[PDB]
Amino acid sequence: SKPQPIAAANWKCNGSQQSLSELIDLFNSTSINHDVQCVVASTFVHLAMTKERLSHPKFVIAAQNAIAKSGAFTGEVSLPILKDFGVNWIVLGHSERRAYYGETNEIVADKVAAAVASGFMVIACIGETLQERESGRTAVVVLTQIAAIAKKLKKADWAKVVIAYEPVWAIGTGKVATPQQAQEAHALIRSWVSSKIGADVRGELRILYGGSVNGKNARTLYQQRDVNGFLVGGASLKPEFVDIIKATQ
Amino acid sequence: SKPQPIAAANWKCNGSQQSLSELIDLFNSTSINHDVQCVVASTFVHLAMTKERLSHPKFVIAAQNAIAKSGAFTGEVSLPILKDFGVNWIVLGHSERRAYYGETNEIVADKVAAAVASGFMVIACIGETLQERESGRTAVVVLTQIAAIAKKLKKADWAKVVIAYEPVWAIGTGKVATPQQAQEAHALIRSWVSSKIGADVRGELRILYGGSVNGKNARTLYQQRDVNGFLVGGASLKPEFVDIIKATQ
Repeated sequence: SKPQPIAAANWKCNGSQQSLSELIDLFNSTSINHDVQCVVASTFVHLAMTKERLSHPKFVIAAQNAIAKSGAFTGEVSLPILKDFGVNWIVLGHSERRAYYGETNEIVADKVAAAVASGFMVIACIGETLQERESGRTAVVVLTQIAAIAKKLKKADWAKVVIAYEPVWAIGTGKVATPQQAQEAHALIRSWVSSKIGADVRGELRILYGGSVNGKNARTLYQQRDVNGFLVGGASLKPEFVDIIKATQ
Repeated sequence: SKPQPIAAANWKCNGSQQSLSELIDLFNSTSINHDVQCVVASTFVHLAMTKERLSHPKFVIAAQNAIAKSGAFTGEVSLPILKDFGVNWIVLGHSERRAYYGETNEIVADKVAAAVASGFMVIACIGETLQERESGRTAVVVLTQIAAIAKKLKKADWAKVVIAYEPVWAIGTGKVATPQQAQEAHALIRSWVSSKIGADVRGELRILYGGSVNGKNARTLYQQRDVNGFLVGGASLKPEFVDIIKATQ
């Protein structure tokens, strides 16, 4: 029925050597019996630790970002670096970066294209803000976003890409997002891929939900056709992240 | 006289485990016999490796940037996350940050204020573009920048500040900045500290030169009354860096 689920933990701009250890021991000791890809996206600074600490065979490490070329860009970290370092997963185009870091669709397509081409598994993020949503621009918005990334990939390139649909509109505006709402957004994406690339890609594609996921609503979300996992913010710094993996079958 | 110099290595967004290892080794084995403070600004990802390896008593680790607080900033690293990790030195306001990352005078200033609170040791960056110099906007430009830093500072805080003047008008414009030219700009900044904060601070202040330096030209520059060391780009990856330290005369 569904492709391999992913359980993605987005640690953001948080952490501490002591706290992150604790969790790592917890994750490690978790028992997972089903086919699931677990991913821990940590700050660049903590990659080393998580890298040589995560014992769990169901878990890989991710970078929350990068640039495509090494060079003169003080403060930044590129793919070549990451690649040498031993990280083959990366999250790009997250709403937080889109919002405060200059990240345009044109910029996200380039990062993505760069990453894939250099070998990386990518969790390319997309989603519409409350503004776009209320003004009836959800379909124009997501299709544009996913169109832009597509414009750079070849059909074969899809094997390296995952999509995380973020309900920006419902991310800290005081709104809720129902599973029927998630589903529609996912369904859009699925559709477009199916229609513009091939049903063969579409059926293999993973579309993650990047909204507000906790231990309770994890399953009700997963229970929906086009929800192939999650990209978790808050509950990923917490033990309930384990519940989140369990909820993916 | 002059205060304690700083020979600082901004590796920017570059390196592999190998090369960094070798470089560091050379650094580890270099007998620096004078009073200088050597600094190593590596990428976030290499902070770990550098931390573990840099044995030299005269060397200190530094990060190329950060944001003030922790939280929802996908892809970003915060003053707390660095502190925890052991990093107490920071380069803030770098030219390439100002140009391609929308870090304004206010941003830079804020970060600066932040890091100083957190008990960091900051090397804050200022400089005019070629456009600006060309139109004789040097003084307005360089002073506006330093002024923005000062507004947020307490007289005491100055003890943690290190000023780095980057002749951006010289960087990759087919321009050569002469010791004479450097000194004028360093002398200007000193003028402003001395006026504004007090002669005592001015006299203690360490104003670095962040233009294109190397084994040859380093000598001459440091000779200038108001240049208290260097913020090196390219050669900070090479064995010339050694030479540059020793140009600290």
